Amino acid sequence: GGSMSKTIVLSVGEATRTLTEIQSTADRQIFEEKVGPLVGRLRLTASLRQNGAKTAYRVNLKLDQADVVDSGLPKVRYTQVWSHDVTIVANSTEASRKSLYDLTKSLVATSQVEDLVVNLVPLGR
Amino acid sequence: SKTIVLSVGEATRTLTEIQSTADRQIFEEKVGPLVGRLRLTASLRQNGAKTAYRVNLKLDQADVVPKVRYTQVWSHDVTIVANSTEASRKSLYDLTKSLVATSQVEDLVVNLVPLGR
Repeated sequence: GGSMSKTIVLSVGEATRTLTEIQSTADRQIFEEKVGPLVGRLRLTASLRQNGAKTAYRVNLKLDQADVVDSGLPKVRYTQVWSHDVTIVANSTEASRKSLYDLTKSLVATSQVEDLVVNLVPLGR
Repeated sequence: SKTIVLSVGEATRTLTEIQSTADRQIFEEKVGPLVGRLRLTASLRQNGAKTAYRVNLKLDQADVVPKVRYTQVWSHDVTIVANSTEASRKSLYDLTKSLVATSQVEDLVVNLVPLGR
């Protein structure tokens, strides 16, 4: 009984990738895509902690994408990472937090950021 | 005078390159009060072993009241393996774009609600 395991669903068009919570502790959450062998599953680690002064919060998200050798028993060849570090001020307005979010969503969505990550092309056109 | 343009609905936010060195650039929204203009800082470095690239992007958003009362920051640290496939880098990108776009990530940043439903 009780709640099912928590998920977050990523959409790429009609396609979806579901990441399921596998750990929730004082220090962090870990979500994994429960598809394929265990080695090399897509991982998202998340934490939310107040700073020492209790004037801000720090959100950390770490997306770990392992690459697995095609043949033989599963082994990680390499791992690539995209992590986020978000500083949210405790006396901030909702509109300011929503703006930071909206602008970051837009930034990440740009073809420029895509070309930076995929082709190492510097920003600016 | 190179730019990157961010769209939030029908609002357009144009960031203009104001500084650029060997592997670090600063873009600024050249509008509004001189103080606390939206800023994006980007850099690219190789790791010590020359086996990966590190991309950093830092969006700094000041809240101005002549005086910045506070600054909120959303930084990205991307580790790109030198001998990776294009498909793997594209996937890392596509998964991250989708992740940031989720209502869950909005609720985390705006409302401090942890991920997972």
